[PDB]
Amino acid sequence: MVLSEGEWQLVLHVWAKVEADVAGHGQDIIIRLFKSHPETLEKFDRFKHLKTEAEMKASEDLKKGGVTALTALGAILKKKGHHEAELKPLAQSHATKHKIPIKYLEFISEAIIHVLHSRHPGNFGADAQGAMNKALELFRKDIAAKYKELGYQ
Ligand code: HEM
Repeated sequence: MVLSEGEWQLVLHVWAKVEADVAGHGQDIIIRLFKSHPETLEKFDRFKHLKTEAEMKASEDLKKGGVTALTALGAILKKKGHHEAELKPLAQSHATKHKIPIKYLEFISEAIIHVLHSRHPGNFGADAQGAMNKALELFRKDIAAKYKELGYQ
């Protein structure tokens, strides 16, 4: 699969709004992930004790981790598919150190789409959401191929 430039521009135009406040978007996305799929919280040894959304919102560590994760995703998206170099360390850590199944990358993709749909109707109409889904699908397809090369799943 290959995105068109027009599709990449829809992706980047909503990402530009994420970047007004990546920390707040990261909190919403990670909290949505943990609420929709609580099993995913068990993968975060630093956070797995948190019991409520209030505790999650107050966690400086969770906020910082959301900034780190979304910034890495943003760098991937800005490569517009030419992301081999960026996927290498991310695939290795997520396959081998953190043990994140592809299914959980699907869950976080769903959380990203949900939060962008809620926060950014001006830049996340149907065409823009379709483009973001395509970009995240490409990300997951390429990282899954790397997982397999690395010996995981
Ligand atoms: C868009 C998808 C994702 C991106 C771009 C991303 C990015 C990152 C980055 C950059 C780091 C720090 C460097 C590293 O260890 O690789 C990290 C750490 C981590 N990620 Fe992800 N991640 C994603 C999805 C997930 C998911 C779905 C989970 C679990 C369900 C997860 C679990 C973790 C954990 C446990 C750490 C270590 C956190 C810590 O040290 O406290 N990641 N991630």
